[PDB]
Amino acid sequence: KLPPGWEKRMSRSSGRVYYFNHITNASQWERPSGGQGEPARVRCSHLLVKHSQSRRPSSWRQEQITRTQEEALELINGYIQKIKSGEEDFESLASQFSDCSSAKARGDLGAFSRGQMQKPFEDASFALRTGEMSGPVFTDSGIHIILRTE
Repeated sequence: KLPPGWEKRMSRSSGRVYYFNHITNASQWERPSGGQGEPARVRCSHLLVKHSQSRRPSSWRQEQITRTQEEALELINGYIQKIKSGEEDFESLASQFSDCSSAKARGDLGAFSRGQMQKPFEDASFALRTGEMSGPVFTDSGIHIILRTE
């Protein structure tokens, strides 16, 4: 019925229905749809929040990342909320706050194929449709939000 990764769910806090993608971790109120497989290549932008357990706990933003994984997740969740509200833009936030050097390109990683990025990042990227944003994506590098642009 629904596209790859998507399932209908209900919140435990409130008895309210939503849709959740267990590959991208995206959540949304809208039904995600009203032999195709996945694309062979995608182009994505991303915002990385590193933490003390990142493979390399440093970035252009601070030579020493000291925040906990839980604190990085709180930041990621806050950025997602600001983007969904319309108060901030994805690329703008990536340029200012991403811990990946890709911030210099406003978060653009360019086009890539499978086998080239860290596995959870790749899985989420190839499960997004064009224009869609992931939820928090956990990798050895830290926690990402991903926006598929092509």
